[PDB]
Amino acid sequence: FSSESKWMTGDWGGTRTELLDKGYDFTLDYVGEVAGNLDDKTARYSDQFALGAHLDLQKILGWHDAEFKLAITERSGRNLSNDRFSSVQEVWGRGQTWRLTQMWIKQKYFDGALDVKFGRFGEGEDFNSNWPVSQWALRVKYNITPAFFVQVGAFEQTKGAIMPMEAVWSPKVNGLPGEYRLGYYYSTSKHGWWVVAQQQVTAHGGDVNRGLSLFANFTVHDKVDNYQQVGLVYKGAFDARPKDDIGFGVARIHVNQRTEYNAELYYGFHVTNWLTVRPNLQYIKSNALVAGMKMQSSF
Repeated sequence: FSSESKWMTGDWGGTRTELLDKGYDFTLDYVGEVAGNLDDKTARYSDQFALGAHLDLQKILGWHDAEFKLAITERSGRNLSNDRFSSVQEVWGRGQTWRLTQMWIKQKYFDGALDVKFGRFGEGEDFNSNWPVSQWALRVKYNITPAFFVQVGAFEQTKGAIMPMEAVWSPKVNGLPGEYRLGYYYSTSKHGWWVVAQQQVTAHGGDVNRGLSLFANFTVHDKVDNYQQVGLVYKGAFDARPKDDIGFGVARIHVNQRTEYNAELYYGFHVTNWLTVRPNLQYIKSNALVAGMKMQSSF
């Protein structure tokens, strides 16, 4: 359990750094979660692992400029709730899930400019910023500038495919990192679109990796659904914990007619380059107050 690597389980005596050399990159990423509310009491947890193999096909197979990627995720979680003229109903539940999340070949052609990705993966993996994975899927990405690109795609659900397109601009506005996304999609009729903006507005004199950043996201799904999210995050307020962040955000979610409002405040401990612990509090309404903690370690 080192402390400055991306790697909880170290480098295995150097046979991981050697494996990376021969072109193999193994990953295990864990996301744990506790949450309860503060007459109805409720408590939930969920552990999740994401096993992943990422092979450099040029260093392995001779396949020039090609990558292969295999990913399997397991999730398990127990939950509980306790409801209270005169009625009591307590409900317990456990659950475990295994799924094949990624299996695909990627190949950069035109010396970087072109990026063809084929296999099994979801739209969530390349567009926007449980929750679907297409049996076959294709994504072509055109790197116009180093800070700007367009990409287009086709995804599973036999009588239709989902075709998304998206422009992604990553400008430096006043030498601070920002990221913009305009996106459309349609079926073959389902369709929709989305816009995303995130920007670093302050750089804590002048550590570019410390400061204020704000983001808004809007997404639309007809068949009509809305999702809206707005927020700010400061990374490294106090100089004592220069890699921690504080975040606040509000989220309107709409289905038309059923709306829900979601407000969240969170502190993010950067325990180390492989550990993060993020305790959080959130208020949800349509109405309950929720305390939670997440943690993410990468083995």
